Amino acid sequence: PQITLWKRPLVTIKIGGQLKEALLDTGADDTVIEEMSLPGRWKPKMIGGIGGFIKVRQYDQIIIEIAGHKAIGTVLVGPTPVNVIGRNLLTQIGATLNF
Amino acid sequence: PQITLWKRPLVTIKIGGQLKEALLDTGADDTVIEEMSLPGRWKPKMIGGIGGFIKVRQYDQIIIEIAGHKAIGTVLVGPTPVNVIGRNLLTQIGATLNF
Ligand SMILES: CC(C)CN(C[C@@H](O)[C@H](Cc1ccccc1)NC(=O)O[C@H]1CCOC1)S(=O)(=O)c1ccc(N)cc1
Repeated sequence: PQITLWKRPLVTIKIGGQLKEALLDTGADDTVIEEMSLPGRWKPKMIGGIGGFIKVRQYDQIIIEIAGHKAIGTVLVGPTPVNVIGRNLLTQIGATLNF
Repeated sequence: PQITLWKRPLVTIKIGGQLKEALLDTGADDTVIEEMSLPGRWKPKMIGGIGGFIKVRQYDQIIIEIAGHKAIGTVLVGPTPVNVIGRNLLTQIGATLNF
């Protein structure tokens, strides 16, 4: 698809069997998902943005279906107010910015 | 151009004759730039990011060149870890996300 930016670029994702809405975010290095459980070992990480830093749990080798495309990579889970799909997974679905 | 997302989508912008670097950020509703004086009057705005809310100075109808493309619109000035070009100006330069 070609997604216009008049509105937030929101897509349906599927992660750990759960359907969620997430923002396609070229400004985010890594994918960050609102608090949930994910299988596997995790390690703590700090990520910073507007308003400062939050501590998240970093899970590797996580599969997410993004708008019907399967991608695999690191998924951070923490007290983010929005689900964001970051560049680490955007690349895997072949997403680009065009102007 | 077409911008892939393997690296941060950082571009040069020009605002009041000064060159700055900024992040093309589809996850950002608004455009926020680090402290600088802009002409004219400003008004208060609160914006929320990953770590909570910050207060910014909102200036309207500001002329800005983004990666060679002219935009005229709202620029928020305040403590951000990186200059971000948000959807309000991404739409003016004709940017779309594609996959
Ligand atoms: C601020 C940029 C540089 C960094 N973030 C991405 C941005 O797209 C961020 C995403 C977001 C949207 C809504 C609520 C909360 C977060 N938008 C954002 O702050 O919108 C503000 C700025 C102007 O308009 C409103 S991030 O969320 O901090 C982040 C950092 C690291 C990782 N790994 C993932 C995400």
